[PDB]
Amino acid sequence: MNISPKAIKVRNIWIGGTEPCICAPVVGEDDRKVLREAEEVCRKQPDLLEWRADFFRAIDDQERVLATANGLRNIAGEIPILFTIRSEREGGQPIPLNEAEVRRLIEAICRSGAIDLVDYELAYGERIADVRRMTEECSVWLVVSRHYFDGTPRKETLLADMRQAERYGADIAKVAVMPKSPEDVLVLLQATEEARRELAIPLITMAMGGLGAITRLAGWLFGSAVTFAVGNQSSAPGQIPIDDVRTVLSILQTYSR
Amino acid sequence: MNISPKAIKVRNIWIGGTEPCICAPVVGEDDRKVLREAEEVCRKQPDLLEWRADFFRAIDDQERVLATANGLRNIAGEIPILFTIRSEREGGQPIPLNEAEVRRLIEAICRSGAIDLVDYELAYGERIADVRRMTEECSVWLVVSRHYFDGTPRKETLLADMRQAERYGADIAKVAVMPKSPEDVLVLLQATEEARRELAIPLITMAMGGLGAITRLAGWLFGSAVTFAVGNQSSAPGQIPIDDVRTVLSILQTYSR
Repeated sequence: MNISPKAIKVRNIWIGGTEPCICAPVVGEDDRKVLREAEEVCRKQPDLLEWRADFFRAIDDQERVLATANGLRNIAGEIPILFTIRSEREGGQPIPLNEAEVRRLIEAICRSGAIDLVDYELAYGERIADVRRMTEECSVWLVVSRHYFDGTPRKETLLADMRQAERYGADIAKVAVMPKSPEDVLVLLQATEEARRELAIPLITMAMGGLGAITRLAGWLFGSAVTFAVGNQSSAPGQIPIDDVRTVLSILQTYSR
Repeated sequence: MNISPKAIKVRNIWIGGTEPCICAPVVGEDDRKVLREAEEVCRKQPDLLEWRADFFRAIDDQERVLATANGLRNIAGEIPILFTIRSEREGGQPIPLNEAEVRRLIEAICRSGAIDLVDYELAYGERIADVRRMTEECSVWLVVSRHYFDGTPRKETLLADMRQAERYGADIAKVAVMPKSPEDVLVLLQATEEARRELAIPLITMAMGGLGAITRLAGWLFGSAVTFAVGNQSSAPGQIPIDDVRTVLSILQTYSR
Protein backbone atom coordinates (compact mmCIF):
# COMPACT_ATOMS: atom_id res chain seq x y z
CA MET A 1 0.00 0.00 0.00
CA ASN A 2 1.26 3.46 -1.00
CA ILE A 3 0.62 6.32 1.39
CA SER A 4 -0.56 8.61 -1.44
CA PRO A 5 -2.45 7.70 -4.67
CA LYS A 6 0.36 9.08 -6.83
CA ALA A 7 3.81 9.17 -5.24
CA ILE A 8 6.27 11.89 -6.22
CA LYS A 9 10.00 11.23 -6.75
CA VAL A 10 12.31 13.78 -5.13
CA ARG A 11 16.03 13.25 -5.81
CA ASN A 12 15.66 9.47 -5.91
CA ILE A 13 13.51 9.43 -2.76
CA TRP A 14 9.75 8.80 -2.95
CA ILE A 15 7.17 10.91 -1.08
CA GLY A 16 3.80 9.24 -0.72
CA GLY A 17 5.04 5.81 -1.65
CA THR A 18 5.01 2.68 0.46
CA GLU A 19 7.38 4.21 2.98
CA PRO A 20 6.78 7.08 5.38
CA CYS A 21 9.20 9.98 4.99
CA ILE A 22 10.83 11.76 7.88
CA CYS A 23 11.78 15.44 7.68
CA ALA A 24 13.98 17.13 10.30
CA PRO A 25 14.22 20.94 10.65
CA VAL A 26 17.30 23.17 10.78
CA VAL A 27 16.76 26.41 12.64
CA GLY A 28 20.13 28.18 12.99
CA GLU A 29 20.50 31.94 13.45
CA ASP A 30 23.42 32.38 11.04
CA ASP A 31 25.52 30.61 8.42
CA ARG A 32 27.96 28.93 10.78
CA LYS A 33 25.13 27.78 13.05
CA VAL A 34 22.89 26.58 10.21
CA LEU A 35 25.73 24.54 8.72
CA ARG A 36 26.83 22.90 11.98
CA GLU A 37 23.23 22.11 12.77
CA ALA A 38 22.72 20.59 9.28
CA GLU A 39 25.78 18.44 9.74
CA GLU A 40 24.34 17.09 13.01
CA VAL A 41 20.84 16.48 11.59
CA CYS A 42 22.21 14.86 8.48
CA ARG A 43 24.23 12.28 10.41
CA LYS A 44 20.84 11.17 11.79
CA GLN A 45 19.20 9.74 8.70
CA PRO A 46 16.21 11.91 7.77
CA ASP A 47 14.57 11.41 4.43
CA LEU A 48 14.18 15.22 4.02
CA LEU A 49 15.76 18.33 5.57
CA GLU A 50 13.74 21.48 6.13
CA TRP A 51 15.58 24.76 6.47
CA ARG A 52 13.38 27.06 8.58
CA ALA A 53 14.86 30.29 7.20
CA ASP A 54 12.63 32.56 9.30
CA PHE A 55 15.16 32.16 12.16
CA PHE A 56 17.99 33.47 9.89
CA ARG A 57 19.24 36.86 11.08
CA ALA A 58 20.67 37.90 7.72
CA ILE A 59 17.49 36.88 5.87
CA ASP A 60 17.48 40.31 4.20
CA ASP A 61 20.98 39.76 2.75
CA GLN A 62 20.30 37.72 -0.36
CA GLU A 63 23.96 36.78 -0.86
CA ARG A 64 24.37 35.31 2.60
CA VAL A 65 21.14 33.29 2.33
CA LEU A 66 22.30 31.92 -1.04
CA ALA A 67 25.78 31.06 0.19
CA THR A 68 24.23 29.29 3.17
CA ALA A 69 21.77 27.41 0.94
CA ASN A 70 24.68 26.33 -1.30
CA GLY A 71 26.51 25.18 1.82
CA LEU A 72 23.47 23.19 2.98
CA ARG A 73 23.27 21.49 -0.40
CA ASN A 74 26.78 20.10 -0.05
CA ILE A 75 26.15 18.88 3.48
CA ALA A 76 22.77 17.36 2.59
CA GLY A 77 24.21 15.48 -0.39
CA GLU A 78 21.36 13.37 -1.71
CA ILE A 79 18.88 14.34 1.03
CA PRO A 80 16.20 16.65 -0.44
CA ILE A 81 16.00 20.12 1.06
CA LEU A 82 12.72 21.94 1.82
CA PHE A 83 13.04 25.74 2.10
CA THR A 84 10.55 27.33 4.50
CA ILE A 85 10.12 30.91 5.67
CA ARG A 86 7.24 30.44 8.11
CA SER A 87 5.14 33.59 8.27
CA GLU A 88 4.69 35.22 11.65
CA ARG A 89 0.92 34.95 11.38
CA GLU A 90 1.36 31.17 11.22
CA GLY A 91 3.78 30.67 14.11
CA GLY A 92 7.01 31.74 12.49
CA GLN A 93 9.66 34.12 13.84
CA PRO A 94 9.09 37.82 13.06
CA ILE A 95 11.30 38.76 10.09
CA PRO A 96 12.39 42.13 8.62
CA LEU A 97 10.86 41.58 5.18
CA ASN A 98 7.65 42.11 3.23
CA GLU A 99 5.33 39.63 1.66
CA ALA A 100 6.82 40.75 -1.64
CA GLU A 101 10.38 40.54 -0.30
CA VAL A 102 9.78 36.97 0.84
CA ARG A 103 8.64 36.11 -2.71
CA ARG A 104 11.77 37.66 -4.23
CA LEU A 105 13.95 35.67 -1.84
CA ILE A 106 12.17 32.37 -2.47
CA GLU A 107 12.63 32.89 -6.19
CA ALA A 108 16.36 33.60 -5.81
CA ILE A 109 16.79 30.45 -3.71
CA CYS A 110 14.74 28.36 -6.16
CA ARG A 111 16.84 29.56 -9.09
CA SER A 112 20.03 28.73 -7.19
CA GLY A 113 19.56 24.98 -7.67
CA ALA A 114 20.34 24.48 -3.98
CA ILE A 115 16.91 23.32 -2.85
CA ASP A 116 14.28 20.76 -3.89
CA LEU A 117 10.98 21.96 -2.39
CA VAL A 118 9.63 25.27 -1.15
CA ASP A 119 6.83 25.94 1.26
CA TYR A 120 4.37 28.77 0.61
CA GLU A 121 1.39 29.51 2.77
CA LEU A 122 -2.13 28.91 1.56
CA ALA A 123 -3.38 32.18 3.09
CA TYR A 124 -1.40 34.44 0.75
CA GLY A 125 -3.95 33.25 -1.80
CA GLU A 126 -3.80 34.73 -5.30
CA ARG A 127 -0.09 35.46 -4.82
CA ILE A 128 0.35 31.68 -5.07
CA ALA A 129 -0.13 31.68 -8.86
CA ASP A 130 3.23 33.33 -9.48
CA VAL A 131 5.14 31.22 -6.97
CA ARG A 132 3.69 28.09 -8.63
CA ARG A 133 4.63 29.00 -12.21
CA MET A 134 8.08 30.08 -11.09
CA THR A 135 8.74 26.87 -9.10
CA GLU A 136 7.72 24.75 -12.05
CA GLU A 137 10.39 26.53 -14.17
CA CYS A 138 13.05 25.80 -11.53
CA SER A 139 11.97 22.17 -11.16
CA VAL A 140 11.28 22.85 -7.49
CA TRP A 141 8.37 21.11 -5.76
CA LEU A 142 5.76 23.29 -4.10
CA VAL A 143 4.31 22.53 -0.68
CA VAL A 144 1.28 24.72 0.07
CA SER A 145 0.59 24.81 3.79
CA ARG A 146 -1.71 26.07 6.53
CA HIS A 147 -1.14 25.97 10.29
CA TYR A 148 -3.72 26.47 13.09
CA PHE A 149 -1.95 27.19 16.36
CA ASP A 150 -5.03 28.21 18.35
CA GLY A 151 -6.96 24.97 17.99
CA THR A 152 -8.45 22.47 15.57
CA PRO A 153 -10.96 23.56 12.89
CA ARG A 154 -13.82 21.27 11.95
CA LYS A 155 -13.02 18.49 9.49
CA GLU A 156 -14.88 20.34 6.74
CA THR A 157 -12.50 23.29 7.07
CA LEU A 158 -9.38 21.15 6.96
CA LEU A 159 -10.64 19.29 3.89
CA ALA A 160 -11.35 22.66 2.29
CA ASP A 161 -7.78 23.88 2.95
CA MET A 162 -6.26 20.83 1.30
CA ARG A 163 -8.65 20.99 -1.66
CA GLN A 164 -7.79 24.72 -1.92
CA ALA A 165 -4.07 23.93 -1.85
CA GLU A 166 -4.38 21.42 -4.69
CA ARG A 167 -6.58 23.80 -6.71
CA TYR A 168 -3.78 26.36 -6.38
CA GLY A 169 -1.38 23.95 -8.03
CA ALA A 170 0.51 22.55 -5.04
CA ASP A 171 2.51 19.37 -5.44
CA ILE A 172 1.91 18.69 -1.74
CA ALA A 173 -0.70 20.04 0.70
CA LYS A 174 0.31 20.59 4.34
CA VAL A 175 -2.00 21.23 7.28
CA ALA A 176 -1.14 21.34 10.98
CA VAL A 177 -3.50 21.87 13.91
CA MET A 178 -3.23 22.25 17.67
CA PRO A 179 -5.46 19.71 19.46
CA LYS A 180 -7.28 20.52 22.69
CA SER A 181 -8.72 17.05 23.20
CA PRO A 182 -8.39 13.50 21.87
CA GLU A 183 -11.43 14.35 19.73
CA ASP A 184 -9.44 17.00 17.84
CA VAL A 185 -6.76 14.39 17.13
CA LEU A 186 -9.36 12.14 15.52
CA VAL A 187 -10.72 15.03 13.46
CA LEU A 188 -7.23 15.61 12.00
CA LEU A 189 -6.82 11.90 11.18
CA GLN A 190 -10.32 11.70 9.66
CA ALA A 191 -9.66 14.78 7.53
CA THR A 192 -6.41 13.23 6.41
CA GLU A 193 -8.10 9.91 5.56
CA GLU A 194 -10.92 11.60 3.62
CA ALA A 195 -8.55 13.95 1.74
CA ARG A 196 -6.34 11.05 0.72
CA ARG A 197 -9.27 9.49 -1.11
CA GLU A 198 -10.28 12.74 -2.76
CA LEU A 199 -7.07 14.54 -3.79
CA ALA A 200 -4.42 13.51 -6.35
CA ILE A 201 -1.42 14.88 -4.46
CA PRO A 202 0.44 13.70 -1.36
CA LEU A 203 -0.54 15.15 2.00
CA ILE A 204 1.39 16.20 5.07
CA THR A 205 -0.77 16.50 8.23
CA MET A 206 -0.04 16.61 11.95
CA ALA A 207 -1.71 17.47 15.25
CA MET A 208 0.85 19.41 17.29
CA GLY A 209 1.71 19.16 20.98
CA GLY A 210 1.56 16.15 23.28
CA LEU A 211 -1.97 14.99 22.34
CA GLY A 212 -0.92 14.91 18.69
CA ALA A 213 2.11 12.66 19.18
CA ILE A 214 0.22 9.73 17.71
CA THR A 215 -0.33 11.64 14.43
CA ARG A 216 3.41 12.03 13.98
CA LEU A 217 3.92 8.27 14.53
CA ALA A 218 0.88 6.88 12.72
CA GLY A 219 -0.56 9.57 10.49
CA TRP A 220 0.89 7.75 7.49
CA LEU A 221 -1.61 4.93 8.05
CA PHE A 222 -4.21 7.55 7.09
CA GLY A 223 -2.46 9.35 4.27
CA SER A 224 0.14 11.71 5.79
CA ALA A 225 3.20 11.17 3.62
CA VAL A 226 5.68 13.04 5.78
CA THR A 227 6.25 13.30 9.53
CA PHE A 228 8.43 16.07 11.05
CA ALA A 229 10.89 14.77 13.67
CA VAL A 230 13.74 16.30 15.69
CA GLY A 231 17.19 15.68 14.22
CA ASN A 232 18.87 18.18 16.56
CA GLN A 233 16.54 21.07 17.31
CA SER A 234 12.72 21.25 17.29
CA SER A 235 10.79 23.60 15.03
CA ALA A 236 7.26 22.89 16.32
CA PRO A 237 5.65 21.57 19.52
CA GLY A 238 5.28 17.80 19.70
CA GLN A 239 8.06 16.86 17.32
CA ILE A 240 9.67 13.65 18.52
CA PRO A 241 13.38 12.72 18.28
CA ILE A 242 14.10 10.97 14.96
CA ASP A 243 15.32 7.75 16.53
CA ASP A 244 12.11 7.22 18.52
CA VAL A 245 9.96 7.89 15.44
CA ARG A 246 12.06 5.33 13.47
CA THR A 247 11.59 2.74 16.25
CA VAL A 248 7.79 3.10 16.25
CA LEU A 249 7.54 3.25 12.44
CA SER A 250 9.50 0.02 12.21
CA ILE A 251 7.08 -1.79 14.52
CA LEU A 252 3.98 -0.20 12.99
CA GLN A 253 5.04 -1.24 9.47
CA THR A 254 5.90 -4.82 10.45
CA TYR A 255 2.53 -5.28 12.14
CA SER A 256 0.24 -3.14 10.01
CA ARG A 257 -1.45 -5.28 7.37
CA MET B 1 -6.56 12.62 32.03
CA ASN B 2 -6.75 9.04 33.34
CA ILE B 3 -7.71 6.51 30.68
CA SER B 4 -11.09 5.83 32.35
CA PRO B 5 -13.26 8.11 34.56
CA LYS B 6 -12.90 5.74 37.55
CA ALA B 7 -9.99 3.30 37.65
CA ILE B 8 -10.57 -0.13 39.15
CA LYS B 9 -8.16 -2.06 41.32
CA VAL B 10 -7.82 -5.75 40.44
CA ARG B 11 -5.36 -7.71 42.61
CA ASN B 12 -2.54 -5.15 42.78
CA ILE B 13 -3.05 -3.74 39.28
CA TRP B 14 -5.06 -0.65 38.30
CA ILE B 15 -7.17 -0.73 35.09
CA GLY B 16 -8.30 2.61 33.71
CA GLY B 17 -5.62 4.74 35.36
CA THR B 18 -2.60 6.42 33.85
CA GLU B 19 -1.02 3.19 32.60
CA PRO B 20 -2.55 1.11 29.88
CA CYS B 21 -2.81 -2.59 30.87
CA ILE B 22 -1.46 -5.38 28.69
CA CYS B 23 -3.45 -8.62 28.63
CA ALA B 24 -1.91 -11.83 27.21
CA PRO B 25 -3.98 -14.87 26.17
CA VAL B 26 -3.18 -18.46 27.05
CA VAL B 27 -4.71 -20.89 24.58
CA GLY B 28 -4.30 -24.57 25.28
CA GLU B 29 -6.32 -27.49 23.99
CA ASP B 30 -5.57 -29.47 27.13
CA ASP B 31 -4.40 -29.09 30.71
CA ARG B 32 -0.77 -29.68 29.74
CA LYS B 33 -0.76 -27.34 26.76
CA VAL B 34 -2.56 -24.66 28.82
CA LEU B 35 -0.17 -24.89 31.78
CA ARG B 36 2.79 -24.73 29.38
CA GLU B 37 1.53 -21.52 27.73
CA ALA B 38 0.97 -19.87 31.14
CA GLU B 39 4.52 -20.40 32.37
CA GLU B 40 5.83 -18.94 29.11
CA VAL B 41 3.43 -16.01 28.93
CA CYS B 42 3.88 -15.21 32.61
CA ARG B 43 7.66 -15.16 32.08
CA LYS B 44 6.95 -12.05 30.02
CA GLN B 45 5.41 -9.86 32.69
CA PRO B 46 1.92 -9.00 31.35
CA ASP B 47 -0.47 -7.07 33.56
CA LEU B 48 -3.26 -9.60 32.97
CA LEU B 49 -3.71 -13.18 31.75
CA GLU B 50 -6.70 -14.22 29.65
CA TRP B 51 -7.14 -17.92 29.44
CA ARG B 52 -9.35 -18.63 26.48
CA ALA B 53 -10.99 -21.69 28.03
CA ASP B 54 -12.91 -22.33 24.81
CA PHE B 55 -9.80 -24.07 23.44
CA PHE B 56 -9.82 -26.62 26.28
CA ARG B 57 -11.10 -29.91 24.83
CA ALA B 58 -12.06 -31.32 28.25
CA ILE B 59 -14.33 -28.43 29.23
CA ASP B 60 -16.99 -31.09 29.79
CA ASP B 61 -15.10 -31.94 32.95
CA GLN B 62 -15.42 -29.39 35.73
CA GLU B 63 -12.92 -31.25 37.92
CA ARG B 64 -10.39 -31.00 35.09
CA VAL B 65 -11.09 -27.32 34.38
CA LEU B 66 -11.12 -26.45 38.09
CA ALA B 67 -7.90 -28.44 38.34
CA THR B 68 -6.32 -26.49 35.48
CA ALA B 69 -7.86 -23.24 36.76
CA ASN B 70 -6.27 -23.88 40.11
CA GLY B 71 -3.02 -24.76 38.38
CA LEU B 72 -2.73 -21.62 36.25
CA ARG B 73 -3.70 -19.56 39.27
CA ASN B 74 -0.62 -21.15 40.80
CA ILE B 75 1.65 -20.21 37.90
CA ALA B 76 0.26 -16.71 37.76
CA GLY B 77 1.28 -15.15 41.04
CA GLU B 78 -0.73 -12.01 41.60
CA ILE B 79 -1.22 -11.49 37.86
CA PRO B 80 -4.98 -11.11 37.48
CA ILE B 81 -6.64 -13.89 35.51
CA LEU B 82 -9.54 -13.23 33.15
CA PHE B 83 -11.57 -16.40 32.45
CA THR B 84 -13.04 -16.37 28.96
CA ILE B 85 -15.20 -18.86 27.04
CA ARG B 86 -15.60 -17.14 23.68
CA SER B 87 -18.79 -18.06 21.82
CA GLU B 88 -18.27 -19.69 18.42
CA ARG B 89 -20.47 -17.05 16.81
CA GLU B 90 -17.89 -14.51 17.98
CA GLY B 91 -14.59 -16.05 16.91
CA GLY B 92 -14.51 -18.71 19.59
CA GLN B 93 -13.51 -22.36 19.15
CA PRO B 94 -15.97 -25.33 19.01
CA ILE B 95 -17.56 -26.15 22.38
CA PRO B 96 -19.22 -29.49 23.41
CA LEU B 97 -21.27 -28.16 26.36
CA ASN B 98 -24.09 -25.70 25.84
CA GLU B 99 -25.19 -22.42 27.45
CA ALA B 100 -26.30 -23.67 30.88
CA GLU B 101 -23.16 -25.72 31.44
CA VAL B 102 -21.01 -22.73 30.56
CA ARG B 103 -22.78 -20.62 33.19
CA ARG B 104 -22.62 -23.51 35.61
CA LEU B 105 -18.93 -23.90 34.81
CA ILE B 106 -18.47 -20.15 35.14
CA GLU B 107 -20.11 -20.27 38.57
CA ALA B 108 -18.08 -23.28 39.60
CA ILE B 109 -14.95 -21.52 38.37
CA CYS B 110 -15.96 -18.26 40.08
CA ARG B 111 -16.43 -19.90 43.49
CA SER B 112 -13.16 -21.77 43.11
CA GLY B 113 -11.56 -18.37 43.52
CA ALA B 114 -8.93 -19.16 40.89
CA ILE B 115 -9.96 -16.31 38.56
CA ASP B 116 -10.43 -12.51 38.97
CA LEU B 117 -12.37 -11.46 35.88
CA VAL B 118 -14.93 -13.22 33.73
CA ASP B 119 -15.78 -12.28 30.12
CA TYR B 120 -19.42 -12.77 29.09
CA GLU B 121 -21.22 -11.90 25.85
CA LEU B 122 -23.62 -8.96 25.75
CA ALA B 123 -25.49 -11.00 23.16
CA TYR B 124 -26.83 -13.08 26.06
CA GLY B 125 -28.95 -10.12 27.15
CA GLU B 126 -31.18 -11.02 30.10
CA ARG B 127 -29.15 -14.13 30.80
CA ILE B 128 -26.40 -11.74 31.84
CA ALA B 129 -28.12 -11.03 35.16
CA ASP B 130 -27.56 -14.72 35.88
CA VAL B 131 -23.81 -14.45 35.35
CA ARG B 132 -23.92 -10.97 36.87
CA ARG B 133 -24.91 -12.17 40.33
CA MET B 134 -22.85 -15.29 39.92
CA THR B 135 -19.79 -13.05 39.59
CA GLU B 136 -20.61 -10.51 42.26
CA GLU B 137 -20.93 -13.23 44.92
CA CYS B 138 -17.35 -14.37 44.35
CA SER B 139 -15.97 -10.84 44.09
CA VAL B 140 -15.26 -11.46 40.41
CA TRP B 141 -15.19 -8.58 37.93
CA LEU B 142 -17.50 -8.75 34.96
CA VAL B 143 -16.39 -7.87 31.46
CA VAL B 144 -19.30 -7.70 29.02
CA SER B 145 -18.21 -7.97 25.43
CA ARG B 146 -19.18 -7.99 21.79
CA HIS B 147 -16.98 -9.10 18.90
CA TYR B 148 -17.59 -8.28 15.21
CA PHE B 149 -15.41 -10.56 13.05
CA ASP B 150 -17.02 -9.86 9.69
CA GLY B 151 -16.72 -6.09 9.59
CA THR B 152 -17.00 -2.82 11.48
CA PRO B 153 -20.53 -1.64 12.33
CA ARG B 154 -21.45 2.03 12.45
CA LYS B 155 -20.20 4.19 15.32
CA GLU B 156 -23.78 4.38 16.68
CA THR B 157 -23.97 0.58 16.98
CA LEU B 158 -20.64 0.39 18.81
CA LEU B 159 -21.67 3.18 21.16
CA ALA B 160 -25.03 1.46 21.84
CA ASP B 161 -23.29 -1.88 22.56
CA MET B 162 -21.09 -0.32 25.21
CA ARG B 163 -23.94 1.66 26.75
CA GLN B 164 -25.96 -1.55 27.06
CA ALA B 165 -23.05 -3.50 28.53
CA GLU B 166 -22.93 -0.91 31.32
CA ARG B 167 -26.75 -1.08 31.56
CA TYR B 168 -26.48 -4.86 32.23
CA GLY B 169 -24.09 -4.29 35.12
CA ALA B 170 -20.74 -4.70 33.41
CA ASP B 171 -17.64 -3.66 35.34
CA ILE B 172 -15.83 -3.32 32.01
CA ALA B 173 -17.35 -2.96 28.54
CA LYS B 174 -15.57 -4.59 25.60
CA VAL B 175 -16.06 -4.27 21.83
CA ALA B 176 -13.83 -5.61 19.03
CA VAL B 177 -14.26 -5.08 15.28
CA MET B 178 -12.69 -6.24 12.01
CA PRO B 179 -11.79 -3.19 9.92
CA LYS B 180 -11.90 -3.45 6.14
CA SER B 181 -10.42 0.00 5.65
CA PRO B 182 -8.54 2.78 7.50
CA GLU B 183 -11.84 4.58 7.83
CA ASP B 184 -13.14 1.62 9.86
CA VAL B 185 -10.20 1.93 12.22
CA LEU B 186 -11.06 5.58 12.89
CA VAL B 187 -14.75 4.60 13.42
CA LEU B 188 -13.62 2.23 16.20
CA LEU B 189 -11.51 4.95 17.86
CA GLN B 190 -14.30 7.53 17.54
CA ALA B 191 -16.77 5.19 19.20
CA THR B 192 -14.25 4.49 21.95
CA GLU B 193 -13.74 8.19 22.66
CA GLU B 194 -17.47 8.89 22.57
CA ALA B 195 -18.19 5.94 24.87
CA ARG B 196 -15.45 7.11 27.22
CA ARG B 197 -17.29 10.36 27.81
CA GLU B 198 -20.64 8.57 28.30
CA LEU B 199 -19.84 5.56 30.54
CA ALA B 200 -18.65 5.48 34.15
CA ILE B 201 -16.78 2.17 33.75
CA PRO B 202 -13.53 1.20 31.90
CA LEU B 203 -13.67 0.31 28.19
CA ILE B 204 -11.71 -2.23 26.12
CA THR B 205 -11.81 -1.75 22.39
CA MET B 206 -9.82 -2.92 19.39
CA ALA B 207 -9.87 -3.22 15.60
CA MET B 208 -8.33 -6.62 14.80
CA GLY B 209 -6.02 -7.52 11.92
CA GLY B 210 -3.05 -5.62 10.49
CA LEU B 211 -5.24 -2.63 9.78
CA GLY B 212 -6.14 -2.48 13.45
CA ALA B 213 -2.63 -2.68 14.86
CA ILE B 214 -2.61 1.04 15.63
CA THR B 215 -5.58 0.54 17.91
CA ARG B 216 -3.70 -1.93 20.12
CA LEU B 217 -0.86 0.56 20.58
CA ALA B 218 -2.80 3.84 20.81
CA GLY B 219 -6.35 2.99 21.78
CA TRP B 220 -5.57 3.97 25.37
CA LEU B 221 -5.38 7.60 24.17
CA PHE B 222 -9.10 7.38 23.35
CA GLY B 223 -10.26 5.41 26.34
CA SER B 224 -9.27 1.78 25.82
CA ALA B 225 -7.93 0.58 29.16
CA VAL B 226 -6.62 -2.80 28.08
CA THR B 227 -4.71 -3.98 25.00
CA PHE B 228 -4.21 -7.65 24.08
CA ALA B 229 -0.69 -8.74 23.07
CA VAL B 230 1.06 -12.03 22.33
CA GLY B 231 2.82 -13.59 25.30
CA ASN B 232 3.13 -17.00 23.63
CA GLN B 233 0.28 -17.65 21.21
CA SER B 234 -2.24 -15.47 19.39
CA SER B 235 -5.92 -15.72 20.38
CA ALA B 236 -7.11 -13.15 17.83
CA PRO B 237 -5.95 -11.52 14.53
CA GLY B 238 -3.52 -8.62 14.78
CA GLN B 239 -2.13 -9.19 18.27
CA ILE B 240 1.46 -7.88 18.56
CA PRO B 241 4.31 -9.36 20.64
CA ILE B 242 4.25 -7.98 24.15
CA ASP B 243 7.83 -6.66 23.87
CA ASP B 244 7.01 -4.53 20.83
CA VAL B 245 3.82 -3.24 22.48
CA ARG B 246 5.87 -2.10 25.52
CA THR B 247 8.42 -0.38 23.26
CA VAL B 248 5.76 1.75 21.56
CA LEU B 249 3.76 2.45 24.70
CA SER B 250 6.81 3.83 26.46
CA ILE B 251 7.65 6.15 23.57
CA LEU B 252 4.04 7.14 23.02
CA GLN B 253 3.67 7.75 26.76
CA THR B 254 6.68 9.98 27.29
CA TYR B 255 5.82 12.06 24.23
CA SER B 256 2.01 12.31 24.58
CA ARG B 257 2.42 14.16 27.86
